[PDB]
Amino acid sequence: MPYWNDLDGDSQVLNDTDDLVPQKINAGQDKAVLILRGNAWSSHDLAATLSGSDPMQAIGSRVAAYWAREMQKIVFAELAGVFSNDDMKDNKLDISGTADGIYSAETFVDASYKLGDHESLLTAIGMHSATMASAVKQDLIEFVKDSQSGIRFPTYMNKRVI
Amino acid sequence: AYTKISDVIVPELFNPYVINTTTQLSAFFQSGIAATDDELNALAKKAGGGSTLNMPYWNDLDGDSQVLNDTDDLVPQKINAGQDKAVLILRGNAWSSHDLAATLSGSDPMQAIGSRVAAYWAREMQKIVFAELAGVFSNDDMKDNKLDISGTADGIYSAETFVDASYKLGDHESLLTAIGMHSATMASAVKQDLIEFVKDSQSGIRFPTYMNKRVIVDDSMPVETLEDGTKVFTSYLFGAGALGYAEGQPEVPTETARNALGSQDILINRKHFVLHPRGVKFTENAMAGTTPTDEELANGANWQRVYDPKKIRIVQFKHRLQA
Amino acid sequence: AYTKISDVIVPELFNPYVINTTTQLSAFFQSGIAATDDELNALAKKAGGGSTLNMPYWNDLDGDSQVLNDTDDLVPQKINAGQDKAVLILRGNAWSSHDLAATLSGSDPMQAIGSRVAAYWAREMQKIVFAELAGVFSNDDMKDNKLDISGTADGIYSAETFVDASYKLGDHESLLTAIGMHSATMASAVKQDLIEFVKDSQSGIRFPTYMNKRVIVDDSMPVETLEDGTKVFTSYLFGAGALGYAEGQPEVPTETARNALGSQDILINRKHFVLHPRGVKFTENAMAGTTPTDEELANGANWQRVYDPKKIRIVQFKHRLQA
Repeated sequence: MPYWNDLDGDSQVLNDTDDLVPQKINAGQDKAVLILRGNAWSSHDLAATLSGSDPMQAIGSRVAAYWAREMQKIVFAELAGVFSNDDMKDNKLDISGTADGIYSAETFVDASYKLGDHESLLTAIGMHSATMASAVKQDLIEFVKDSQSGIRFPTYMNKRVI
Repeated sequence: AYTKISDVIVPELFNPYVINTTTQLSAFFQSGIAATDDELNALAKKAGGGSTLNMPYWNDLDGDSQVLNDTDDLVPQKINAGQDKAVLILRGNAWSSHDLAATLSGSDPMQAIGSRVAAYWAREMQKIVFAELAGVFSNDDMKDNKLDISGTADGIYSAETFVDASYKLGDHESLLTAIGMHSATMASAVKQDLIEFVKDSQSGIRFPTYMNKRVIVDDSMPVETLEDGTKVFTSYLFGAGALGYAEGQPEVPTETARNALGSQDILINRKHFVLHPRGVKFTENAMAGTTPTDEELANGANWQRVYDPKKIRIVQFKHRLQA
Repeated sequence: AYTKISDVIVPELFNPYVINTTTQLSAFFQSGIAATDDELNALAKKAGGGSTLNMPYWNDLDGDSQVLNDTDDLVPQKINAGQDKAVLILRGNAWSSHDLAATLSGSDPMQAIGSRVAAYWAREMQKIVFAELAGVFSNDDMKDNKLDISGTADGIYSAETFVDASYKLGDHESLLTAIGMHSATMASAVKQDLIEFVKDSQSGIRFPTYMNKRVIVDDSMPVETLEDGTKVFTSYLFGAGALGYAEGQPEVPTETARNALGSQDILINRKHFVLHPRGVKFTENAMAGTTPTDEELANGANWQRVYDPKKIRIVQFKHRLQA
């Protein structure tokens, strides 16, 4: 992968009676892997002419939307791979299990600030329906109807929600 | 590889660009100075190199009136004189890269590596001055009028103690502007108070505000620890207008050179600058050197101030973080 | 002092000349192929490198023949499984001079310095080879069926035992091309058999020949000794046709620098290549690095392979010299 950055290990005092030395740069050690998939499906035949229509057309015009749910099907699995079983990522997961805390108004703040200096590097919030129900009972989720015309892209705190 | 403005090293067309972008991008700013007194110029540029000068001042006449009464006479009175100092510091570092990587990512030379190094020093000052206050202004009886703490496990940092600290300058108010803030605090702030997102730049969003102030999110802060997991934070508050600095010039601001027997090529920067609060005077005691000063021993001990009380202007309060 | 296509370093007109002259001069050749796959070019020339990409094997034969008929299917041409890897190596050196003028550097700097380089830098190639090839058979079981001995107290190395080795290539006989050797053997040869200096080109000179083959001679081959003061020789036999190699290039194949306080100037070459048997995959086990490896480590251990028996193609036999 083509990674880049600059900063390292600073700084140093300029004086005679010394030499500076350099400091090494993190290289492109980021690594990924190609994946490939596919499948196929047949028809019947005499069933086609005997049924009063053609299965081949309907199936063939439904092929496109099939691959979406595949793509999602990979991605969810994979992220669920990164964060599991690794103490090396642990700073990015926050477990409220053990039966207290509801997701309102606080633990949300914990999430959005768990990146200490950098805030507002986040935009959209993934959500399950029943949750945002429990939100709209209590929470302030506010409806900005802006795109003309659409209803509606909800928002919590300078974010988007999906 | 390419035109290689730095790798074929055009020293012009480059160094001014880097310095200026370094100035604007980093903030702070402002808050602190832009274009301090030429005093720091005469300290920075050649000729008459450092280390630092000493500049004097005349405090104002003062005293009671006298009973004006005949069959007696008056007696005259006098003026005094006083001292002030600054310091001068030098910095530099290298870069170990292989031109393969540097212009690998870099490619088009102009914006890339320049923008980077700019962003670099931008953080460097933010480290150095913020370290400069650290020990000094906190350790003395001499500033204590500017330090109050709610610490020792009753205090909340909200909505009151903030005010009182902000009035620790009794007569002089509304000269204060920026609030230095470590993250976890302002987390506790958004958790409670009204801290109000204000959009100035049209259209851009936005610098946060508390009360007619500009809060500043800053990564590197002091922090300490006691036993029992209890924590203590600092979070300076000044927005004084200002500190001061002037850039000055070295010789050879940009140098490009390579090594035959191994395979490398490296960069260097090595800039001068002069920065110090005015503010307390600087002295020389029980330190190594010289010059420049240091980092550690450029903080740990031994500063001495004379004005005193007002127009410093900085105040600190160590507070515990909200439950 | 001179035209100095190297000292004022014109990168054109030189490096290609070097590489070509290198290919013509040193041999082998053949034996080993020239111009291997360019996937190796992807190995040296970016991208795709890293640890060494795999080379396919190619021939038309499947089970010839099959019965032309009716009422019977033919069944297709199938590719048996396989996989392999390799190494990729990076070498170079420097050279010294002095300012007291050992010069000249005649009317042809090009061919002079270029060829005088080509000699050396071509010559190390075969040393790297035999060094490496000493590793497969060193002590390993999985090649055992490709080693043979008539040795231990009776063998003459003439006219028969060689025919045994000629069986040892499993499927393919009369694919032999070249014969590894050490001198004392071919001395005994000159005493016995018809080994015949044969002018190849008319008139161009010339390869010593056993039977329509090009014999190769070098002083470094394994020579060990039992008790009873008698000697054992190795003398590999391959003539596979072939091994393979391809180049790629670093950046700056030619560089010129000087020293200041001392009085000197220096040259360097540093080119890379990929060469090995195919043959065995190359794995990292108990082997330092990385990468490339070594001479020693290129000996010690850790070569494991998949074919098995055929298209190797190399055979060794240890035997007593004529007595």
